Amino acid sequence: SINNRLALVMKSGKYSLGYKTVLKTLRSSKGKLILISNNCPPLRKSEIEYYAMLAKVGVHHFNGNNVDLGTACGKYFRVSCLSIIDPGDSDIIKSLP
RNA sequence: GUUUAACAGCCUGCCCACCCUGGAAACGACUCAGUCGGAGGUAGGGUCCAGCGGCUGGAAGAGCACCGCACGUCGCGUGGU
Ligand SMILES: [K+]
Ligand SMILES: [Mg+2]
Repeated sequence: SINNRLALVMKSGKYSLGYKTVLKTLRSSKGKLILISNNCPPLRKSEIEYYAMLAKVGVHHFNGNNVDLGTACGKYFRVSCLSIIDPGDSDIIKSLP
């Protein structure tokens, strides 16, 4: 399940939550996978997709809104998008492709 | 009774709004009340907006108060604080 893998990444991996940090990781090429929620504004989603295409980074469309993504990440706030800098014990980067 | 107009310049910069750095749970900030924050808070530094705000020019030469000299019939006279 995507949620279980995300929880495993949260408890054992490196990540950044938020649009600005996601763009920073994409610019720095440190991010390896970008997750975008349905709630994400269309323009922001398009910009993130363009950045990921430029950086050759996979993009996954989370099956939920920002509230659901934040809940899956274990946080009490909304998460519009997140970047997986390093999956510790998970294999999302390997399973998704 | 012990005053300072329009207008010109400089300064200031309410409550908001906005920008840059950064990335937050042991959640924090915060109002009389609320509310705000990974759609980026707290924090640090800035931009802008109001003013019937400040200083200067206008403008002390004016106005007001007080104290005097003089013509003493007609100087709307003359001086000081
Ligand atoms: K006027
Ligand atoms: Mg005088």
